[PDB]
Amino acid sequence: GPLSLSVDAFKILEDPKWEFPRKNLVLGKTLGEGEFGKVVKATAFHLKGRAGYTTVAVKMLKENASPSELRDLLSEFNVLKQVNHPHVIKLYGACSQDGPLLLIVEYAKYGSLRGFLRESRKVRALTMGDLISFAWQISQGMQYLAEMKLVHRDLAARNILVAEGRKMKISDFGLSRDVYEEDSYVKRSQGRIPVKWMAIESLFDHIYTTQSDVWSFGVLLWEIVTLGGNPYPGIPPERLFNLLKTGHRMERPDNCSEEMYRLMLQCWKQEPDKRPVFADISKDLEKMMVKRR
Amino acid sequence: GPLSLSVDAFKILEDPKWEFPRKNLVLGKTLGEGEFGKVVKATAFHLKGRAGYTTVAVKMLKENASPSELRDLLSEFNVLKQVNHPHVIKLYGACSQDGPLLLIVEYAKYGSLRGFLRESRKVRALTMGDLISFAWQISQGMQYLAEMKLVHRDLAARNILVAEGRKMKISDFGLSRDVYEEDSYVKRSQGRIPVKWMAIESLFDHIYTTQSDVWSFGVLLWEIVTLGGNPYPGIPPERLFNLLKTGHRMERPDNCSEEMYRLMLQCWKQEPDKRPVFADISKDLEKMMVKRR
Ligand SMILES: Nc1ncnc2c1ncn2[C@@H]1O[C@H](CO)[C@@H](O)[C@H]1O
Ligand SMILES: Nc1ncnc2c1ncn2[C@@H]1O[C@H](CO)[C@@H](O)[C@H]1O
Repeated sequence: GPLSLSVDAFKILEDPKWEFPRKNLVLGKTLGEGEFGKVVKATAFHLKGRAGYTTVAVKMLKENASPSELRDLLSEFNVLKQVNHPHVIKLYGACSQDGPLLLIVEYAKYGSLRGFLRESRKVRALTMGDLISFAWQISQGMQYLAEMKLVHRDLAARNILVAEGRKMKISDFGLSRDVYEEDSYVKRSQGRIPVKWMAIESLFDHIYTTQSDVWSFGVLLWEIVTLGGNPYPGIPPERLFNLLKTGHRMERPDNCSEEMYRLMLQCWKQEPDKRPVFADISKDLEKMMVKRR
Repeated sequence: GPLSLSVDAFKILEDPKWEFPRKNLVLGKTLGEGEFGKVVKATAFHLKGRAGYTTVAVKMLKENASPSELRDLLSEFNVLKQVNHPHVIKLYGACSQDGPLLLIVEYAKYGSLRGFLRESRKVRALTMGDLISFAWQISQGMQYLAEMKLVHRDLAARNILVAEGRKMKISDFGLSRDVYEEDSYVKRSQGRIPVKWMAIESLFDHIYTTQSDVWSFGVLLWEIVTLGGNPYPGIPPERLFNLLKTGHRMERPDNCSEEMYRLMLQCWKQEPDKRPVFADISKDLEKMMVKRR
């Protein structure tokens, strides 16, 4: 089927640009379980011309992996090899021969944005300026992907990494799709994306575009302002069908300006063409930044 | 889409036979995460005519549930309401109004078969007679499902429960499908079943029938004889495409008779029509049982 064709090609085709000697990689502790497997911390000897050891993260499958998870790991490789942006996590290499498939990616010293924020306090002291900075960085990375006609489909604070210098890195591309041809991606079966982050047309009609990524960015903006809060708090996920279709949205959270909340609401308009594009969002966030000084 | 139609019907249609008052249910500790959500231990007051409290298990979604997981919870309800067999876990009720969707099911005091076996020793002392008994009980439950034209699709020791009296209960029906019409179920997208338990035609061609459940039962038979061992040990899941197609199978494990291993191999024939049916499997297991006395 499609996956056996992909697996075989991946193993057969050995892009020297990407293949890395397993004997030069040492795996350490588990950093998490992501969308399709586990991520561990690792170190890589003489990676990409760099002398000595480089600390990296490695994405791999678990023993009980399903075909869906394997597909997602290959999808993530296929996308990450094509993109390069200061706010998108970097692919360094892969191991595809003589052992389990491993992706070698940039290590983000602070982990996920949601973890980073939940460990902080609003005044780790983070100001509203810091939060707006985080959001803007993410919007920049998404402008780039959107220009590349890539839809991420799972934008959420758990899928943003926080690197050296508190720099945002969009990550977890296993579910991301190319929409160059048709400007949308449609999935006939049910999504494997949490209900509370999907745009209304994704949830009901299974349609994904850069405008549904904008809806998810609105939910991410709410996670940022609440320092890692849980969206639609106390609302069971299955109630989101009725809640969204009858025009309800999350309320303005505590320490959130009127301007920032209006931006979330515009991201959550029912009609996708009425939502901002990422270029608009970055502009809104820049303006809030300079107004605050 | 299909899921919003299902959700709405489930909430709207209130089969009095199944609906249970939330105020009569008390939830306790988490027993696990299953295929689509979490299972907790609970107690239910005046359940199904029974005086007083009854200990039960409750299946529910997590806050981050995807549409796939919600679909699977509804699928499980739809199937469990139709089946009744001493080796299939029982549905007692559901809560579908004024709060999160909850399925109320029979509590199995010993948990999963895989956990039960890994806590045991071969001589908890379990004899080969006990192990064969477990396998037979499971085969009986699968004969019944197969006669009902239901394919389970995720038969594995983690999805068998061990009740009072060490009685097997097949469980986790979220992925199970009706094949009354066509005698197969085909899934166009990738499966969410661990690669190491799927039949070769399920893995490559996405075809599921009662004969692919027979293949998975062979892997379950291997888990039983190894007291909870991990299938294809040390073999990455993505290598199973090449391994199975070139005709390789698991080796005979340590404390396993020649007859029992031949039964596993017959379950794993490449051609589904050459595998035994569950009625044959039960007969093989009964004969091994009486031969041992
Ligand atoms: N590249 C990475 N660098 C650091 N931690 C990571 C990386 N990718 C994933 N993680 C961690 O693994 C978890 C699962 O995605 C994340 O929440 C984060 O904690
Ligand atoms: N009906 C049940 N009774 C008892 N434990 C259960 C039940 N369903 C699931 N579990 C537990 O939850 C885990 C997840 O399925 C199982 O491994 C088992 O430990």
